Amino acid sequence: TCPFYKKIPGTGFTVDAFQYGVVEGCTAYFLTHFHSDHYAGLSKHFTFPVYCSEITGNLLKNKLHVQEQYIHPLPLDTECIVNGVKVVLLDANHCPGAVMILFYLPNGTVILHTGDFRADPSMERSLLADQKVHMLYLDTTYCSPEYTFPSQQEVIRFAINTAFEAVTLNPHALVVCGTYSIGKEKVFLAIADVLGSKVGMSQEKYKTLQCLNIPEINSLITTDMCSSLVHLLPMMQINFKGLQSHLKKCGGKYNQILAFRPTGWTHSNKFTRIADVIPQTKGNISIYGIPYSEHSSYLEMKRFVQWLKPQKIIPTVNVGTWKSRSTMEKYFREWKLEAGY
Ligand code: NI
Repeated sequence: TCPFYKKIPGTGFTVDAFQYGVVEGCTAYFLTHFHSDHYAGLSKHFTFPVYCSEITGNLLKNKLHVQEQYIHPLPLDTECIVNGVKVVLLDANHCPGAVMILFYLPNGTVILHTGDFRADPSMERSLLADQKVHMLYLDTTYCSPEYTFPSQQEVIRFAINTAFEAVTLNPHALVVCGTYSIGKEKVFLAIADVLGSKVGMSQEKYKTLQCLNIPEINSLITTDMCSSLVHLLPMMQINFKGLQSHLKKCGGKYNQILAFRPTGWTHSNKFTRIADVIPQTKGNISIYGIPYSEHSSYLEMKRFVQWLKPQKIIPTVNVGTWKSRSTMEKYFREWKLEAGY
C-alpha cells in the first residue's frame, strides 16, 4: 500500500505514487519529474488525472503513451487551483521539467514537497519566502557530511577545456558522453558548442530531447552520427571494449576517443579537486569520470532547511531501513539546535 510519505494530509492528493494500483481516496496524482523510479507503474493504461509541468507532460504523452485526456500540465511560478486547493509548481534545479510543489491546505497549513532537487540560494528569493512552511517532504539522497561536490559550473568549465584541447591536438578525435535518462544535458551541449558541432544520438534519445522545450534545439542535435563530432551512448557502453567497438562502427572517420562518464558521487570526492582530475587510458581511448550532480550536497541541503525552518521534516529517500531513518533524524535535530527553530 501507498506509504504515508507520498500522501498530502487533508486532501485527496498523492505525489509520485503510481506503482500501487488504485490508491483509495486519491482524486489527483502529481508527478514531480520524468525519472522511472518516480513514474513507475504509469503507462497508456492509466485513467486518472495526472498533474505535472509542461515538459513532464510532453514526455508522458510521447514516451509513455499516456492518453492526452488525463494529462493536466501546469505553468511554473503561478498560483493555480486543483480540485478546490491552491498550489504552486517551482523549478527543482534537478532534470528538465522537474518541480517542487507548494500546497496551501484549507486549514492554513503550508506544505513543501521538494521532489528530487539540488538546493540553491536562488530558492531563498522565490514565492517560498512570502510565508511560513510548516511541513517539508525532503529529498534526502545525500544527507550525510561526506557528500561534497563541485558546482555544476566548475565541472562544465573543466569538460569544455578538456575537450577543446584534445580535438585541437587531434582533429580526427571523437568525443563521447554517456547517458541513461533525462538530466545532465548541459554536459554534452557545452562540449558541442565549444567544438562547433551538433550532438549525434540514436532515434529514441533524439525523440526524448525533442520534448524538452530547449530553445534552438533543432540547431543543436541530430540523428546523423556521421556529420557530428560529439556522440551520446548509453552509460553501459562507456568502457574500453564498448568504445573500441563503437569506433569500428564509425567507418574510420575517427582514430581516437575521449569519453565522459557523468556520475553521482563515488568515494574519490573526499581528496581530489576538479582541477586534479586525470583520465583512465588504454591505447587511443581515454575515459574521464566527472561528478556532475543534480541532487543537493550535504551543505546545500543543510543551508536550505536552516533558512526554511520547517516545524516537521518528512524524508523521501533512503527511508527503507531504520538505521538510515535514525541517522537522518540525528542530523535534522543538530540543524534545528544550531539555527534556533
Ligand atoms: Ni530524479
